[PDB]
Amino acid sequence: GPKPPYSYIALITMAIQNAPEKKITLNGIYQFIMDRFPFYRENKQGWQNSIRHNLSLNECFVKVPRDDKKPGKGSYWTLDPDSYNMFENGSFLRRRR
DNA sequence: CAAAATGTAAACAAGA
DNA sequence: TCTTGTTTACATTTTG
Ligand SMILES: [Mg+2]
Repeated sequence: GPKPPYSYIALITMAIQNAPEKKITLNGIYQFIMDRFPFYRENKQGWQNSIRHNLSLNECFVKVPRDDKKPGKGSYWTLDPDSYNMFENGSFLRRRR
């Protein structure tokens, strides 16, 4: 199908906010996106590289260490408290300020 | 308009 | 070899 209107910053924010403890692994972001929007089930090589790119580049996505090496691999990704509500509505179509 | 934000691709590295 | 994470580069879009 066609690509949804949501940006990569918006997609990552959805996954973090959806997590019960508001922290999510990189693979959990993949599964959240693909489960929510079937378009990203195809051609995983491209948009996942963009996902990683946005996690490191943007200050809003801060990586924090993990408890033990049991749940998956890598570290948890969380939202910088300043940019938690960086989107206006909760429809995630554009940022505020 | 200029600058910032964003999308996309890719070189690169540490580690299991 | 694969996964994760960082970084530079460039074109297009959005914002101020
Ligand atoms: Mg970051």
